[PDB]
Order: sequence, then C-alpha cells, then structure tokens
Amino acid sequence: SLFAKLGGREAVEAAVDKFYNKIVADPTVSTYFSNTDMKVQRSKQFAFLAYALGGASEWKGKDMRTAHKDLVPHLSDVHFQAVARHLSDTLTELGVPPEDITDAMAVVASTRTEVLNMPQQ
Ligand code: HEM
Ligand SMILES: [C-]#N
Ligand SMILES: [Xe]
Ligand SMILES: [Xe]
Ligand SMILES: [Xe]
Ligand SMILES: [Xe]
Repeated sequence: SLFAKLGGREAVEAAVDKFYNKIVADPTVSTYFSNTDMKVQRSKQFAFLAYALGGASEWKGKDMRTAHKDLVPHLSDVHFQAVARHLSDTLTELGVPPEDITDAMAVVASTRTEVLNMPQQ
C-alpha cells in the first residue's frame, strides 16, 4: 500500500507533524486552526491519512464534508491548494520519491469535492 511504501507509521507521523508546522505558519490557513488542538489534529490527520493511504481499514472520524463545510470563511481552492502544496513540500523534504509524492497527492486530491463542500455534480 501507499502507506507502507511511504515508510509506514513512522514516516507518516513525521509527515503529519512537519506538515502542521507549516500550516500554523501560513496566514492563508493558520487562522482556521486558531481554536484547534494541534496535537489532537495531528492525531486525527494521521488516522485519516493512514486509512486514505491504505494503512488502516477504517476511518471513524467525521466525513470530510462534515468536517470542513461549516468553516469560515468558506473553503475555496486557494486554501485547498495551500494545504496540498504544504503536504507536497513536506514529503519532498522527508525524502520521498517523486513518484510516491504523485500518488499521495492524488489521494489528497480525491478528497477535494467533499472537503470543499462542493456540488457533486
Ligand atoms: C486538503 C485535504 C484535507 C484533508 C485530507 C483534511 C483532513 C482533515 C481531518 C482528518 C480532519 C479531522 C476531522 C474530524 O474531526 O474527524 C479535518 C478537520 C479540520 N480541517 Fe481539514 N483536511 C483537508 C483540508 C483542509 C483545509 C484546506 C483546511 C483550511 C484551510 C482545513 C482545516 C480544518 C479544520 C479547521 C478542521 C477542524 C479542526 C478542529 O476540529 O478544531 N482542512 N481535516
Ligand atoms: C487540515 N486538517
Ligand atoms: Xe511520508
Ligand atoms: Xe502522508
Ligand atoms: Xe501530511
Ligand atoms: Xe492533508
């Protein structure tokens, strides 16, 4: 699985950690997390990514749409692209093969419609 390919528990823990260090340092998105526990958020993101990356069989948290839909200001592609870029940058700095970054980005991108509370067409 992508999860195992990336390096497993340890790699993903490092990615999520370094990823969120960028999140709070970016005024484009940091404000959304002002009232958030960033350690709990680290926990949740790992659990979801692990599932999304094929490392876990279940995701028990909130569905992406429910999770972000009521955030203000309404999430657009400016925030989604920032988050994507931050993860890409994260993995690149963690020494991940570019082809692996391609697959992980694809998994993250596949959550666009729900995360952005957009019409399913
Ligand atoms: C791009 C793909 C994204 C993924 C895969 C993702 C993943 C997650 C996950 C797993 C949660 C936990 C939900 C729960 O409570 O079970 C969450 C919540 C949250 N997300 Fe995201 N997210 C994404 C995009 C974004 C973006 C673009 C923003 C804003 C710029 C954002 C801000 C937040 C906030 C503020 C929460 C709730 C924090 C809290 O409960 O205090 N997310 N997201
Ligand atoms: C972003 N969680
Ligand atoms: Xe990773
Ligand atoms: Xe990741
Ligand atoms: Xe990440
Ligand atoms: Xe993410």
